[PDB]
Amino acid sequence: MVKVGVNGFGRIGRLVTRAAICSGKVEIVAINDPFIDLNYMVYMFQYDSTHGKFNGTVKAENGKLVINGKPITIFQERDPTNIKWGEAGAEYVVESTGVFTTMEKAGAHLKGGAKRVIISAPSADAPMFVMGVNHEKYDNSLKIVSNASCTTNCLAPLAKVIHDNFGIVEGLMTTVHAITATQKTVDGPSGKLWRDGRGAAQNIIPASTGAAKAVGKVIPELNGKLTGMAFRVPTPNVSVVDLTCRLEKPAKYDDIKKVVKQASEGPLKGILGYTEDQVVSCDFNSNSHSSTFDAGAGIALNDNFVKLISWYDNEYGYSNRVVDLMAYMASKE
Amino acid sequence: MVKVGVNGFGRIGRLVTRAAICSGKVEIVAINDPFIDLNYMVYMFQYDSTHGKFNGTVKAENGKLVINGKPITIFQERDPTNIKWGEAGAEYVVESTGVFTTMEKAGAHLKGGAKRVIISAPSADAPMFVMGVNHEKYDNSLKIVSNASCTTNCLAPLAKVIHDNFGIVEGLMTTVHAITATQKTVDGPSGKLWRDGRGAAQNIIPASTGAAKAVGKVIPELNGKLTGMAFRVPTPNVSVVDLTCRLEKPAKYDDIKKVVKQASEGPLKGILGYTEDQVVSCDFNSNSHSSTFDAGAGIALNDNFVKLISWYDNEYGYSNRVVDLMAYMASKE
Amino acid sequence: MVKVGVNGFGRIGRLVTRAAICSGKVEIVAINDPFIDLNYMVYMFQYDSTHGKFNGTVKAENGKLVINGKPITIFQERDPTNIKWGEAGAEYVVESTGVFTTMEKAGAHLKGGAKRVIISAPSADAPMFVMGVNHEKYDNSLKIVSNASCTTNCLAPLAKVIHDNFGIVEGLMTTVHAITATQKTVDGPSGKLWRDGRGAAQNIIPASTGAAKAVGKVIPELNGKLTGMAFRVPTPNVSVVDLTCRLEKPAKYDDIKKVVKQASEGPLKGILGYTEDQVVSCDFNSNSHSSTFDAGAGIALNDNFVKLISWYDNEYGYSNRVVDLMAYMASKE
Amino acid sequence: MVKVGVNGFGRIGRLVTRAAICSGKVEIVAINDPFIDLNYMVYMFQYDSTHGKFNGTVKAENGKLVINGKPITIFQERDPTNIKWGEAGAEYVVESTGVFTTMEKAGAHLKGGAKRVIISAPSADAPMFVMGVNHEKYDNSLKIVSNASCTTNCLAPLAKVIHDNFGIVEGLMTTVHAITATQKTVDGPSGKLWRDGRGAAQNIIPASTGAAKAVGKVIPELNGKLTGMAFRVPTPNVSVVDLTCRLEKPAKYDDIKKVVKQASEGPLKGILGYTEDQVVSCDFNSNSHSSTFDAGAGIALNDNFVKLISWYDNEYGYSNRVVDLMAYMASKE
Ligand SMILES: NC(=O)c1ccc[n+]([C@@H]2O[C@H](COP(=O)([O-])OP(=O)(O)OC[C@H]3O[C@@H](n4cnc5c(N)ncnc54)[C@H](O)[C@@H]3O)[C@@H](O)[C@H]2O)c1
Ligand SMILES: NC(=O)c1ccc[n+]([C@@H]2O[C@H](COP(=O)([O-])OP(=O)(O)OC[C@H]3O[C@@H](n4cnc5c(N)ncnc54)[C@H](O)[C@@H]3O)[C@@H](O)[C@H]2O)c1
Ligand SMILES: NC(=O)c1ccc[n+]([C@@H]2O[C@H](COP(=O)([O-])OP(=O)(O)OC[C@H]3O[C@@H](n4cnc5c(N)ncnc54)[C@H](O)[C@@H]3O)[C@@H](O)[C@H]2O)c1
Ligand SMILES: NC(=O)c1ccc[n+]([C@@H]2O[C@H](COP(=O)([O-])OP(=O)(O)OC[C@H]3O[C@@H](n4cnc5c(N)ncnc54)[C@H](O)[C@@H]3O)[C@@H](O)[C@H]2O)c1
Repeated sequence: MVKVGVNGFGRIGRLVTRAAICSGKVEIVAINDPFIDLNYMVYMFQYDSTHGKFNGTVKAENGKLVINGKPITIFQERDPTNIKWGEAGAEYVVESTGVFTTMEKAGAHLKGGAKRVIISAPSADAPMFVMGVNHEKYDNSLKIVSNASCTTNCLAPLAKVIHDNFGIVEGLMTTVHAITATQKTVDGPSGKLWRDGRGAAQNIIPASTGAAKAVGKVIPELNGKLTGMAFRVPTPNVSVVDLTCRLEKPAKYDDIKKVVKQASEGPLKGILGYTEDQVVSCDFNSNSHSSTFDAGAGIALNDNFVKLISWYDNEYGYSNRVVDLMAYMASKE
Repeated sequence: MVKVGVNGFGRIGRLVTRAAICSGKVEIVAINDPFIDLNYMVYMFQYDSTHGKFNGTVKAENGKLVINGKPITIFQERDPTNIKWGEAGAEYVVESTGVFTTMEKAGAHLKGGAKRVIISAPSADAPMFVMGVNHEKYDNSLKIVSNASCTTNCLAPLAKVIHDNFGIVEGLMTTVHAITATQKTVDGPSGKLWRDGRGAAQNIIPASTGAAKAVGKVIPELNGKLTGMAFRVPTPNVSVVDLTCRLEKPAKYDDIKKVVKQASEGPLKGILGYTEDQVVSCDFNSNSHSSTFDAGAGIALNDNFVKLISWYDNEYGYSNRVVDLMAYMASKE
Repeated sequence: MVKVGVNGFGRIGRLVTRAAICSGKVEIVAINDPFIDLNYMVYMFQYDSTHGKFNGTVKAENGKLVINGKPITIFQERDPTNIKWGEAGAEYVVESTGVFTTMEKAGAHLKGGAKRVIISAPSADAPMFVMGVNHEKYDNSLKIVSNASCTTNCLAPLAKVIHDNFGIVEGLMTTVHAITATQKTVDGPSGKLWRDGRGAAQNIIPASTGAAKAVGKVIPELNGKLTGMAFRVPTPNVSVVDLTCRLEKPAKYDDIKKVVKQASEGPLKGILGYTEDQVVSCDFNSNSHSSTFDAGAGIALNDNFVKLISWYDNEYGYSNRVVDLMAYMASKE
Repeated sequence: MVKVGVNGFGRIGRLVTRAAICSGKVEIVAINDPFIDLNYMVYMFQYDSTHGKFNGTVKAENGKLVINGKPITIFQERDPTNIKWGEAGAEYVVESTGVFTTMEKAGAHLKGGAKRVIISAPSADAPMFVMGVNHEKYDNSLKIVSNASCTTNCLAPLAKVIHDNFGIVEGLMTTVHAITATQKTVDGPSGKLWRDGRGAAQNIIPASTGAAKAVGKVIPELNGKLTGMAFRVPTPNVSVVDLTCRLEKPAKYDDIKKVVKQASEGPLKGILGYTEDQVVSCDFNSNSHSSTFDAGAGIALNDNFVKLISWYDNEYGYSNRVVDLMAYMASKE
């Protein structure tokens, strides 16, 4: 059971902890967040507006955060170099602050005795992995890796299946995406991204994303064949992917449904989901899949030009794939 | 100006009333709504959560709705065949109830001596017109007419410019659409449309729309080449079109911007807009355009495959177009 | 194990069904709702935007809704006298349609062979009971009863503790309350409650409520000493009571906290809760208490004039009280 | 017109600017905000999610922000001691950052040449003024003043009228308050105000407020007779006070209505409003009154115990009062 420290006890940091506890695939032994002290951590982890009260016990005791009788070391460092992950026993580190996405910044945890670091975001230079799509290309020389973005984890498993069976000539993706922490309650300053500063609950907000091009990194055959953009809308969680693509081989929509469902029951089970029910976004709150294909929502213009819809819990789905990737990395040591 | 009766004093009926008064192109003289009495019509027309309090006077005076000194006859009839449009002097009738959208049902208004009917919705069998696209196909023999859907009025002006300049081989459309009256505040019964019954402000809700199909009706050359679907999101008003289309002729994104903005400054002024600002949805509330191209939000994959974004105030833009079509129909008499 | 039919498979009817199964205190055998056919009930019972996917199996089998392997008879009657509650073995009927709240109208269920009716709302003439306050005044001569309102089940337990210990001279209550099914997604017609027609997700909407007055009926010593009003605010669920009362005997706040906490762990356990944590409304979603005293949110002016705050899940708290009352009435036959 | 410099170009800062231009009572000549450069200021002033687009011109030219052709000097300083207000002609400074609310901190603008400072918020030690209530107590020796909070500006005009006619023995106040910039879009860190950290659009959030107590500063006869608390709710703007008070002299609700209405038509014109319509909060967006009595929402228990209800646009009503106070101060020089 690989021991894990979390840097950044935010949405992703706390839900990784819930998924680590829930699945037992990894063990959280240390947490670091300079803006959330140990008593505050008890509160932030126990109560959750989106995913509900934690089902379990959580207390502060002898300076450690004790969750289900298991004590966790709490640090309060702003500079990742000064965290002593080694003496806390943390071998792997989840880099879920949002501000250390480069190998040089993420490498700071290796000074502290961490063995490897998993950035919970896309990186400019760290190798990116998507469970079920290219994770087997991880090898032990990579001490710093990225689990990509939540959108790419929705789009790449779907894209994998469509391209393997039919061939994607080209594709454009829109993601209608839930609100996140970088947004603003009311019109306010947002530096380089003026749209993101506008009132979160008031607006549909266009945003730029590299998540679709990133699919070309996890699936090299799709390099230069996909891009896309995003709309942020006033919901607290759960997001949807809309992939308009042009297929090489003609495929009836029922054929797309059969290979996607088949893949959801086989090698991609737990990653790629399939449904034909009249779902809406709240039906995926706390759903641990990366991607759930929505058979009824999509629509074909003809056998070579289709629009495919897939849901994802950007918070809890992505957190479960951070856990899965660390479990798999542990298994290749 | 032609004298108009309004059947259904809902979102569209009251905003069509506002658009007439504001523009002065047509004159409301009569209104029918069996679920809203005269005093309640003073309240619902005066106050508006989305567009604000009406700027002007509105009162109940001796059985008439008096707006800025002008009296409007009020009817309370469930069956359109019993509305006495002639007596009130109403020559055209805007059918905006949502429940009389076929030729046979909307024709009931001619028994009451109205001369023409304009259905504020798509119709299965009435001729469909869109200002700036095919409205010069209207002729005086058509007594029952559809102004199509808000989404069709957004997409068809943009498609027209693109198809005229580069050729649309095929296109798939998504509209992120604000909430409407057919939705529910909490999970509740929704007849044949299960997703529509789910809590409106809690969910992204996939939905069908034939708006993209209906462009093939106002632009016959694109018949069979466009379809799409919708996402209902939790905002009060303003919607956005997301069109992914294949072009015949290679088009750089700068060339698309230029022909669209050229269209907006010329023959499609007031109908198709153009902006390069970092807009969000609220910036189009109470905007009277049919469609506003967002130059920074869209994205090209290559010279023949692009995604184009266009905003539309689904309430007030559409209502202005109903007015415009009636003024145009009037000028043809 | 009393057998129960549900009239009205809405918010309350489906959470009463859920609470019945989850608690085991009563057995649902019959459900009637002319607007939800059998396949639609599978869908509406299984997916819930507010409370999540039902944790168990639900399917349609041989004309029966089969929940956790137990089949339930489905009726589709609009007139209650045509429901054959007797043949389906329903002994008690939960009247949760919102449109049969008086004794003459709710008595229609006795024609079909039901032996008692529990109206899931206030009633003009049927006797009202609140669990933990006055439920022991129920006796076997009463075949039509009302379980009052959600707000009354929150207010009455707190008001009982405060009054039994310090005497309430007079009190005024505001409840800040979540969206309910009678509200509209956008400004639309609302019969005689005009403010209720305005866009639910955009507005704070003042509203009348007889809940505070009704406490005088379940606590007769408080007759004519309490009234109040409501604000409907854009949340899907969970409401809060804000009670401002004059006391007879001087009471410092910490003494009010002490006796309320003591009540919450004694005879009002499971009905009246108590907390000192920094809670907000989502921390009570799917909470089964009638009323949770919020220690840190209240405030006193002096020892005789205080502002008391209590949270309640207006959907799930109330539905459990319906189930609890029917188990109590069954035990007394 | 006194020349005014604005420190903090946020909700209040920008809307004070709008109000100043719309009313012509003071002139804006300088703005300081180190987190919004010139070109971004053009965008943030031009577009407003809550209040609509600026009706007028705004552009950047020669390093100045030019609004309706008049040039405004732009500083980018984090320490108010370094702002050269005097050189830019700014004689009064609106301190609207939220981080310099004491006299020792707000006095920092005096070293730059400003003559007086108006803190846009409550202050621990600066004299507070509420227009229409105690503004005549201002005199020219006062160089650092406070315009109190939005809520105090709503409560004090009403309290004044009620107290001058009937005598307030004691009162308790709840404000149902819209979201502000200090809150979070999702559950995040919030110092020692833990509840303020929870998802703003997801929750009813109880919060402390000094507003009712502050009424005792602007109306000394009521010192120590008022307190209360707050509920933050998911609306972008407009708030409501709920004052529960005991009266000394008996007052039937009609008498309360009558004196509030005559105050709103006389001395408190433009500050205290009166309405009997079925209003909801959106009906007060961009309303410039401090406080609008809602006659139909309130309720009396008896002739000495009553609950009074008053709306306020916390953004624009407060902003207009900052302009009114500065104009009144300028008339006194
Ligand atoms: N849907 C999502 O929320 C989502 C999904 C996928 C990926 N991500 C990404 O994961 C990362 C975390 O995202 P999040 O949503 O949890 O944001 P968040 O704001 O909720 O959490 C960020 C945390 O970083 C903490 N932190 C710890 N050390 C810090 C330090 N030295 N400096 C600054 N902050 C420090 C902060 O206190 C804060 O709690 C981001 O890169 C994000 O883009 C987010
Ligand atoms: N809201 C939009 O964005 C939009 C845009 C374009 C087109 N439309 C279409 O316009 C039509 C009306 O839409 P809406 O949003 O205004 O719905 P709405 O519910 O707001 O208005 C419907 C009105 O019709 C009244 N009504 C019901 N039955 C009636 C009857 N027999 N006779 C007369 N009046 C009756 C209702 O009381 C109500 O006031 C629909 O077909 C809609 O699809 C809507
Ligand atoms: N939602 C709450 O928080 C809450 C709390 C306490 C009490 N109540 C009361 O419970 C009752 C139901 O409330 P709700 O929120 O579930 O409303 P709802 O609209 O969600 O459900 C009402 C159900 O009744 C069905 N129905 C309508 N007419 C019917 C008829 N003749 N016969 C059988 N079924 C019919 C409807 O299809 C609908 O499903 C109301 O009186 C309400 O005041 C509601
Ligand atoms: N928002 C309301 O409803 C309301 C109403 C009445 C009073 N107030 C009070 O007015 C003040 C402004 O609050 P707000 O939320 O509307 O504004 P805000 O949070 O939207 O912006 C405040 C501005 O201060 C800027 N700023 C300028 N100089 C600064 C400096 N040295 N350091 C830090 N920031 C600087 C920041 O960029 C920011 O834009 C607060 O004290 C508030 O309590 C607010």
